[PDB]
Amino acid sequence: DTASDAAAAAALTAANAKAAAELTAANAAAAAAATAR
Repeated sequence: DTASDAAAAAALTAANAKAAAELTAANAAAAAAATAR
């Protein structure tokens, strides 16, 4: 169904975009911290 699939696509886009920012920031912080030792 078009409206259902457009809503599912919007939720997947939002979830993956948000997760990409969160893991990018967490990974950069953890890697910089580990490297500093």
